[PDB]
Amino acid sequence: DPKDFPSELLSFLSHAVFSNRTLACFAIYTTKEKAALLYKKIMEKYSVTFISRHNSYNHNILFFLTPHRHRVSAINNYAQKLCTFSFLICKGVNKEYLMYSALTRDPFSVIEESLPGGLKEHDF
Amino acid sequence: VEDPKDFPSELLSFLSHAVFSNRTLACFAIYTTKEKAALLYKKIMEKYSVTFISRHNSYNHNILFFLTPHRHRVSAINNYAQKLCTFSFLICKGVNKEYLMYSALTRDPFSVIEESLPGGLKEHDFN
Repeated sequence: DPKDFPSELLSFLSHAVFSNRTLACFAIYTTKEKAALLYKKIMEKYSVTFISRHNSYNHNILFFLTPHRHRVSAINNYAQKLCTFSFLICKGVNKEYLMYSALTRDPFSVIEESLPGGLKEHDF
Repeated sequence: VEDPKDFPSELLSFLSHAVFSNRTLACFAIYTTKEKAALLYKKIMEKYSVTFISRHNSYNHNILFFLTPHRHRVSAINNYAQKLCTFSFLICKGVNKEYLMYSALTRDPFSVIEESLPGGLKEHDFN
């Protein structure tokens, strides 16, 4: 199992998962089956402004923007505990538009998302 | 409504209700939500190297039915399944009457959603 996000995405993320800094943009790296489940569950739980699910290195990345702010560890506590089997990396996204954009391009691709083409820069 | 407390009434006579027994079996069923069942279909298939697995509609939830190549205690299968995900209900019992249980799971009010062999199980596959 991966221990972190793919290397080409790291610079877009916050790496202190127990930070007290609240954010609205998060990513989750997990298996494709866990991601497919969580796509729906996270969308409902947090009434997300946007969520997308992507292919990444034989697994999946979820990218989402919530309307209200949360700590990374609160999002993780919800997501990680739904299904604890296998891996799940949950980090805040600092560079929101660049992260999503990279996730739509080789070596990544969009599987499904809640708004075709994603959000614009000013939405973040 | 409350989550199911047991398998549907149609199926109870085919199951072992002695879930703590030391007896080992090679046919099991799980009653859980459709979302959990879809994930467990793959995870049980892999974990127990199943010889057969099927997922069925049951009263707006799902039942998994599976055969294993080697025997296991029901408590071992339950422990594995319960610990995968925590949300919503999950009931795991051994199956005494293998073909009768599967057959019933393919007919009103039950139906096959997916299964691991096309065309499923037949009566003379067992004796």
